[PDB]
Amino acid sequence: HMVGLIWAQATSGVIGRGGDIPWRLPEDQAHFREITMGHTIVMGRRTWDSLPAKVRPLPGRRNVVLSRQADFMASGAEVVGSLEEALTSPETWVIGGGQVYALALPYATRCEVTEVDIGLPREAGDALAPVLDETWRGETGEWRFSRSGLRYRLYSYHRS
Ligand SMILES: NC(=O)C1=CN([C@@H]2O[C@H](COP(=O)(O)OP(=O)(O)OC[C@H]3O[C@@H](n4cnc5c(N)ncnc54)[C@H](OP(=O)(O)O)[C@@H]3O)[C@@H](O)[C@H]2O)C=CC1
Repeated sequence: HMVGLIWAQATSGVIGRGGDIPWRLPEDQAHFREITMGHTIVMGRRTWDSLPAKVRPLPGRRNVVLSRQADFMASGAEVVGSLEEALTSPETWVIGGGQVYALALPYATRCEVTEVDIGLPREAGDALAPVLDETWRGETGEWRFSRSGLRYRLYSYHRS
């Protein structure tokens, strides 16, 4: 069972605020599909709730939602009460949010990280990216320009 994490962060490490992602990067959707299509995607229940009803579940992937709530209904997803329960297919991508990235990092051998060149200083209640330690290796891709007006770039990090 391989596990990867995929996220986008501002240079501050902020990934979420007010139940949403505080930028848009339409051009990076193809990369997100490329990585995740045909695989299991795992997300925390706050990330599931952040997806509009019309976009969820994400098509072409097995959607799994992590919650402690016995009852919890996430229609079009399988709800599980632990991360280890999700991790049963050959390839699983954790697609957010902050709590779940922190839970899943020990299990991961890939992180696909888009860095957005925005000064987005941290504020109370923000969701933050996990911190990568020295075990991680990988390169910094070249800058790309979004029509949203922001530069962004892709880190493909991996470890054994
Ligand atoms: N790339 C990006 O920039 C991304 C940003 N985001 C953003 O991240 C934010 C959401 O992140 P965050 O608030 O950290 O929430 P999460 O999406 O990580 O969801 C947290 C919920 O997951 C469940 N959960 C957490 N830990 C466990 C556990 N150990 N066992 C079982 N269930 C667990 C809980 O559900 P419950 O309360 O039901 O028990 C918890 O409340 C939003 O702003 C979202 O837009 C999301 C995805 C990508």
